Amino acid sequence: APDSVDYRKKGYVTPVKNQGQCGSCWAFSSVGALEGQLKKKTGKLLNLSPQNLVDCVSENDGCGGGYMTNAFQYVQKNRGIDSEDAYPYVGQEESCMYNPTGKAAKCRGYREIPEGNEKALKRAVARVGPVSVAIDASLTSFQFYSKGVYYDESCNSDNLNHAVLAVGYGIQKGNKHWIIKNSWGENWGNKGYILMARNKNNACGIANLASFPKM
Ligand SMILES: *C(#N)N1[C][C][C]([N]C(=O)[C]([C][C]([C])[C])[N]C(=O)O[C]C2=[C][C]=[C][C]=[C]2)[C]1
Repeated sequence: APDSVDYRKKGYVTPVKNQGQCGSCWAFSSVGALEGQLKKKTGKLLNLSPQNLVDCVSENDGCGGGYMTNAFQYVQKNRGIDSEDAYPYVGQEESCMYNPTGKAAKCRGYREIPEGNEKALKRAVARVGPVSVAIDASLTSFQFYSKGVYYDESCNSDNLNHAVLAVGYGIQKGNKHWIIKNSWGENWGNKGYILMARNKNNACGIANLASFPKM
């Protein structure tokens, strides 16, 4: 496992999206993980449809919340997920309108990273690619994050409330971190991204609910 990995330098990541007010972070976190695998496998980078998950994965609660796991299982059993292009994001739950012609990627199920193991999350990010993770993003400091490695000791690893994508990891001036792609738009944090503390005893529980799609 390399000291630092950034899948943005390998074209595994599409642009930062904006989930709006809809609590569909789990949808963007899943799509992001899929996009990474789609590029790694087929060689092409495509924008997948989070709206498709929000509307079709009835195992989740749409704009209310959901799990990346059900998201992945759905894509699998449904035999595909549409492209963002064929299934535009609207920001609110609507009736499932999946269209097989607009099918952009498939999935053979998912894998889960050992609960709370950042070292295992690290190796997974290097071996597989961008991974879907759940964090505690309920803090004022998290919302007004601008630069540097994020570390708020009020974060609670037992308080997971947001799903994001780990496109890599590394170190900035000795401070180990996780390169995290958010879905609050380009104006949030550092152009939609935030460097979250790595190896600081599972800060914000970034490894308590980590998973990635098999493809
Ligand atoms: C995003 N956006 N946010 C909005 C709500 C918050 N909650 C969830 O999505 C969590 C999982 C995260 C911690 C990653 N899970 C959830 O609330 O699912 C509700 C559910 C799903 C399926 C059956 C019963 C309940 C993430």
